[PDB]
Amino acid sequence: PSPLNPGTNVARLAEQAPIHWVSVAQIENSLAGRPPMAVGFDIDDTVLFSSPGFWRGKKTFSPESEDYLKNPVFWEKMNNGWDEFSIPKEVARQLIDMHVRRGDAIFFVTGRSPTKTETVSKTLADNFHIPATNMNPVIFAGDKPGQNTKSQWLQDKNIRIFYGDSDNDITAARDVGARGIRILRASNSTYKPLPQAGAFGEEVIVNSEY
Amino acid sequence: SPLNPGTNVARLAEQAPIHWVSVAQIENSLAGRPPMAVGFDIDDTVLFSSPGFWRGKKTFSPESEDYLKNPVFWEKMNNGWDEFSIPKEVARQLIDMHVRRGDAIFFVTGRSPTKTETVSKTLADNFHIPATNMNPVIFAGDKPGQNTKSQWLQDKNIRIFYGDSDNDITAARDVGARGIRILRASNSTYKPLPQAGAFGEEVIVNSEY
Amino acid sequence: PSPLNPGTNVARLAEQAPIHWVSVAQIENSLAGRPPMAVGFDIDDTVLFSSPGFWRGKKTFSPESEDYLKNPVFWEKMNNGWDEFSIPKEVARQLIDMHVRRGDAIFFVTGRSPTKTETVSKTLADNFHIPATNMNPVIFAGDKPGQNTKSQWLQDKNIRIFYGDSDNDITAARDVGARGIRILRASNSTYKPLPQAGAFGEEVIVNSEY
Amino acid sequence: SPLNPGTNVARLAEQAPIHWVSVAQIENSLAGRPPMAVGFDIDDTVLFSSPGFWRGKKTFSPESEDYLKNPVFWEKMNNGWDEFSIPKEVARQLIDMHVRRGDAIFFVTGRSPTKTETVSKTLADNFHIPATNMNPVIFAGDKPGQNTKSQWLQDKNIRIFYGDSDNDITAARDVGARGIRILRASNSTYKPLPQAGAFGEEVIVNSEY
Ligand SMILES: Nc1ncnc2c1ncn2[C@@H]1O[C@@H](CO)[C@H](O)[C@@H]1O
Ligand SMILES: Nc1ncnc2c1ncn2[C@@H]1O[C@@H](CO)[C@H](O)[C@@H]1O
Ligand SMILES: Nc1ncnc2c1ncn2[C@@H]1O[C@@H](CO)[C@H](O)[C@@H]1O
Ligand SMILES: Nc1ncnc2c1ncn2[C@@H]1O[C@@H](CO)[C@H](O)[C@@H]1O
Ligand SMILES: [Mg+2]
Ligand SMILES: [Mg+2]
Ligand SMILES: [Mg+2]
Ligand SMILES: [Mg+2]
Repeated sequence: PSPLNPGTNVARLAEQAPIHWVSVAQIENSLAGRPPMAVGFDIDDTVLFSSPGFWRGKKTFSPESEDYLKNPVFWEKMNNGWDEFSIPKEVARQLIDMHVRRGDAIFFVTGRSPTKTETVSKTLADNFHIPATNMNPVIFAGDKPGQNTKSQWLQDKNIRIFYGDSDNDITAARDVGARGIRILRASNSTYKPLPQAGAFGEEVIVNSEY
Repeated sequence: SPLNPGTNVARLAEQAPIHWVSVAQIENSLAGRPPMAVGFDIDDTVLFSSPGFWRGKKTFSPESEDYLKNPVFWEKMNNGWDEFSIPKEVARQLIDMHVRRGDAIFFVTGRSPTKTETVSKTLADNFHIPATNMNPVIFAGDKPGQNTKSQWLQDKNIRIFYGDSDNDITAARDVGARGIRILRASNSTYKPLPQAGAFGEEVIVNSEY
Repeated sequence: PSPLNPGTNVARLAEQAPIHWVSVAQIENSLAGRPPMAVGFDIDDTVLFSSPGFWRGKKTFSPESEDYLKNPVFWEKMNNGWDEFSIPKEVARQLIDMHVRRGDAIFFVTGRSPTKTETVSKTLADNFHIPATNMNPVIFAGDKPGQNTKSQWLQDKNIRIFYGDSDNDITAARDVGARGIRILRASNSTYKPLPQAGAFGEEVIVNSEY
Repeated sequence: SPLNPGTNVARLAEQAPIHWVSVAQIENSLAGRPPMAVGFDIDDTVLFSSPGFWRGKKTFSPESEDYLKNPVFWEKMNNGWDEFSIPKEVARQLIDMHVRRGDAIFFVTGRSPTKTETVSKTLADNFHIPATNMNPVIFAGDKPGQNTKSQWLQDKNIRIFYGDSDNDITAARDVGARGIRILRASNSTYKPLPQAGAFGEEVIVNSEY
């Protein structure tokens, strides 16, 4: 593929996709005067670059397949310490700080498989300096027996804004009437392909890959 | 920081004056050249290793950068924490191309030497480096005020050296090798990011991942 | 099966099994003048009453079978923190203190299934106050791929005394010409039936059930 | 502490003057008697619960027994740490026998009350106590110079009370109930062990497990 010297032109150089880009400050401004409310965040590639653990999981539990994601031992390790090697995202630092400034209730809603113990809530509160009153234990959402879905949890907790990188984060928000705001998945994530951020006409946060 | 800073089309089209290259263009520039020794930095060149460096910082020096001079950290980093390091696609392509050429592959890292190391095995395994092309990782260390890599480039007759940092490129310059820059990922915990192209060197496109 | 009122007689009351009972002091006296040597301990029901974790494992993973002992999640949990609920044995405190007095090297050799990480070595060193120079990482012995057997390890480490509660601990010692010394398995252990301590003519430590 | 203390056959045959009984004997003594309320202590009576207490001591007060007055400990102990508690065989036999009689089964524990508790669920589950025979655990607490259980035994009209500690037996004595002692296991972390039989009460044989 690729010609050796493909070149370019200035129309291509300056070309922008029609996406509603926003900054943290602009989101904050859009909420000016609104009292404390509930908001939520996806975890993986939204607030934590957790590919280090998923990568190690792939290699360890299914080097020749994709079954690690349904492997209960993987989930034990991933939810009880491998996030010490996850890299918090600066965009999430700024968003979480902004929502703490607002006095908002902060929820983390994940599609990770649940384990009876998890240290992810502690990692999140500690790394993002989340006070107790704003912090809530991580919600493991899904379809399994005993679970409620992501959208059901958004309704139950009256979450008004949901931040995430995956198309299903945005559509979960859409489905319940919440404001879904997209964060860019880092290009060195092992979760591929990358989503088409902005493809629902949703806001996308600038520079949110790191 | 304005709330609404805006932009303009001069800024949108603006290019820094960088000699961008692709792996294919590098390979083309070597057509007909017989096998040679080539070298690679490790951290943010072939591995996204910030997971272990970040863990190390929190564990060994949460308030300082002392961890980087700490042998207890280096033992961890060099004997298993690279299981969390993520191979870069650019390095897969470069190493495949140079192996296909019959080149000798060397790794010259600023990491400090330890009593044992499993990094050489991690690299040969993950990048599918044939035993004949593979060489044990060279742990050159890092001392303020000196390029600790230059001598090793001389020792191994390395003709092209790939790296993300300024000292990788200037080590190449020092010995008259061809220094080629890889972009450090923006989610690296080694900040600030270097200015790729700062010495007029070639910089590989799309090399952050 | 028993009569409602079985009664007894004084021959039965005074009856003793022909067992070579020893105390920690007697063992120490038997080694007097001998320079530092390697000694080894089994873990379960020898130095730790670990039935709490094994019991939780059985209820959790196989209420109606022994499959929990092959369950990889059980072993992850049992070897990486469930021994916080294991009760150190007083006999092992006294034995380990005695071997540290002698300057002996101390080894723990276990047939627990191996996991990539384990916190058992730390729990043992911490609870039994074992100095660094005497302590050695727990050896997971068995016949899984890559492993060597208990007896092979006693030979490799030149272990001269091996303490344990199970028949296989004593015969491992006998097979390599080491001195195998029996600890009583507590009657509330979930590992049943209880072994016949003394069935090989070996020394059995008094009061060693706790 | 002689190296070689020795023994003699008077010592070998010596018996403490204890009214030992079996579950079968207790059952026989109740034959034909209508359903009644009976009660059990929990700790070292029906559950070997030292795993949670030992974990608590280490977590909350490694130097003292201050953790026993710590409501943060009680929350942990009463809402999941009994997953590590080992049901006693004597209690299986006694509870089965009393359920078979149609008796009401109460648990009166010295543990402190908490906001929530899953101990009742653990007991009904482990001992297969039918819903009709089960009653929610009574958390009587423990205060110096008080028998906190006596009034509960009277309140619930408990006619036989099983327990390992002196307060279990004297609580029965206080209200005219039949107090029956179970042996505390020698590997309990609650020491010293009680003198079973110290009030002339029945003591169940082989009841340490
Ligand atoms: N966090 C994750 N969640 C779901 N799938 C993942 C994750 N990380 C990696 N994978 C998947 O495994 C790989 C299989 O191609 C895909 O790239 C996909 O990313
Ligand atoms: N934050 C950091 N600072 C310095 N070096 C780091 C950092 N993270 C990873 N490294 C790696 O450790 C150093 C060893 O010299 C190399 O510079 C390499 O980039
Ligand atoms: N309850 C139990 N049943 C069977 N084995 C046990 C139990 N508790 C400890 N073990 C033993 O401990 C481990 C160490 O050999 C082995 O799996 C062995 O089974
Ligand atoms: N190891 C223990 N130490 C003290 N109390 C315990 C223990 N295990 C259970 N308990 C219960 O908790 C105490 C609360 O008063 C009672 O003494 C009761 O026995
Ligand atoms: Mg995500
Ligand atoms: Mg580098
Ligand atoms: Mg054993
Ligand atoms: Mg009790």
